[PDB]
Amino acid sequence: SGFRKMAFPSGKVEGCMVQVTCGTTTLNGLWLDDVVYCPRHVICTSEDMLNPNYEDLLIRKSNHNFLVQAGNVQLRVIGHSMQNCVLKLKVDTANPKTPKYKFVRIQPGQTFSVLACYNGSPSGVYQCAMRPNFTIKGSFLNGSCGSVGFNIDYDCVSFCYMHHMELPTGVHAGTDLEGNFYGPFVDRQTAQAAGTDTTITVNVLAWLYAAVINGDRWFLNRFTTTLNDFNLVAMKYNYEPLTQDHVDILGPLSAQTGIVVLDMCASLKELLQNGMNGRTILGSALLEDEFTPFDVVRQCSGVTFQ
Amino acid sequence: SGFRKMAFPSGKVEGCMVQVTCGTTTLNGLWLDDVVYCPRHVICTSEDMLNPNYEDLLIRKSNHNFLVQAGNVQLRVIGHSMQNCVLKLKVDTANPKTPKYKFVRIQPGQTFSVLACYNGSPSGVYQCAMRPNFTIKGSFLNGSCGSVGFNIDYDCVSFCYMHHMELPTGVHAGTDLEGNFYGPFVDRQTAQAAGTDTTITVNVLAWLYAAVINGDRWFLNRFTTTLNDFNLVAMKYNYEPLTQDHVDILGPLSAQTGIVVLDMCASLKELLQNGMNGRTILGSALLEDEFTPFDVVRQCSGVTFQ
Repeated sequence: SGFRKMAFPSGKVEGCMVQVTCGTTTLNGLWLDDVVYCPRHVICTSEDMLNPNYEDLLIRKSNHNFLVQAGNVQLRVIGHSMQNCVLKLKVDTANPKTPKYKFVRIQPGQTFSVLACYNGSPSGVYQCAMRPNFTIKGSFLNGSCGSVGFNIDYDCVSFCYMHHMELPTGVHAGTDLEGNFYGPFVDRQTAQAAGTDTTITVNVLAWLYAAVINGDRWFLNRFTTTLNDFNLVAMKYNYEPLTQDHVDILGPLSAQTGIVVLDMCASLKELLQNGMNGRTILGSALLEDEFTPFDVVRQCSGVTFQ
Repeated sequence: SGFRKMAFPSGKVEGCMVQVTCGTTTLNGLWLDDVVYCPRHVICTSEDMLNPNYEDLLIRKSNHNFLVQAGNVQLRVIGHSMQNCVLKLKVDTANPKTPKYKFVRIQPGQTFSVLACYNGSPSGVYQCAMRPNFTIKGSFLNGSCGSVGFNIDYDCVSFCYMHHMELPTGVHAGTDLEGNFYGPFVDRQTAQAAGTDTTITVNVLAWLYAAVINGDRWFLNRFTTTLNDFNLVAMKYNYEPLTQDHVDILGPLSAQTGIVVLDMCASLKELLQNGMNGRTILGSALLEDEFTPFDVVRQCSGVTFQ
């Protein structure tokens, strides 16, 4: 019993993190087999980041300008290439600690764990969510670029995110491991508008189910609602519209707790309209939206990995 | 920038977790050199846990009743012994993945990371704090006993906690790795009163400093206070009394932000007396007390390990 914002065991990913240095810029890279992945702005200086011609900047470099550090191992660089916004450095040694992995482009509202790294050394591990506006609300100090987000399914690591940028608003943007940014952001130091961020409604509902499972009882009322009627209250408070697909996502949690999904929607409607009156739900005074329904089922069942 | 409840990289500890089976009970053990550490109630059945004579139960066992599983490695057990509330199983093979480690008895208000495990397989990683009443508010489903809490200082793992028990109130109790319980709890299935839990005042203040560092501005007022006058408001709201030692703990954070510690105390006094008016502080609508001042300095400086 009890419910925590729990991140994946980062051991599999710790063994892949390296240090990539190009000229006078040092960030993190990811070492999978004989390829190192890292943000392409490692080739930029501070002045370059305002309007960088990444192609032109890359011709000025050859393989021997990239110094890759895995602890104290020297990786020789035998080839380099740009794929969208990431660099792929061919190294002559396959990583002996490479786990089975996938590259996955995640959808908004999904969650993943972040291994914050600096100079190739792991610092901390925390969970976050891909906000509906494709940003993430993490902790990324100077030198954290190249840190990766991931999920684990038993023995396989699913890499979904690599950090690139701190927006001038304080939120964080990055790419998948094919180099494509999530959202409209570009690896350039300019004004970048982040769209309106809505609350992930299906995640809040799943977190309400985890509270009922763990004894938080007080917010279930005697009301019910319809999909279109709850969706009316949704846009009022900038919540994501609930679809039938979201209802079926919550199917298993509805089965165990015996509370119909639309009845849980009525409890959410009353929480949005009436506030929380100073009470808490799983140690929280807000409505939490960083738990996917798959996250709730995992913690409430003891699913492990390896 | 940004501030997260961040746990240590659990790779060093993942390589020490094993599965310990005695009769029909299966929990987790910790494999350091040629010794496996695990809770002593692995030798109990469900009926035994109400009034177990652990000594008498241990004579009925010999070395070949303990089946230790590290992934698919079979560890032979060549000796067993009780130290307080933990079992020490001598195995004939030293763990090749043993990091440098210490056993540490932590003080209340300190924080550590928890690697939740089931049947010897890591499930998740999260940070928590030793509450002033020596409980912890974690997530421990059935089969999580033996999971350990730890801190990392560069290359050395400081083991401080191993989980033993879920109280009938839903909170969690356990021991240090010498087998001594934190608090008055006993590995027995009975009514166990948990004392009044106060809020860790020095941790809330340090979390207020991290908010100022990261732009949360609104709660700093034009008031100041004294130690005894703030301590008056402390016991009203069940906060820990602040001592001069706590003030000096916050010294470095007072130096960087330029806000005197007692001025931050005045801001806390106004937050306790006036509520929060519906605003947030680092994405939180309550006053967070699970961040030690050493935790704040780490995240705000980029301290890494290995």
